[PDB]
Amino acid sequence: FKRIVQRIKDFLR
Repeated sequence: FKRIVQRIKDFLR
């Protein structure tokens, strides 16, 4: 969940 969530933060930021 931390790995997939990492990509999201990279998407917005």
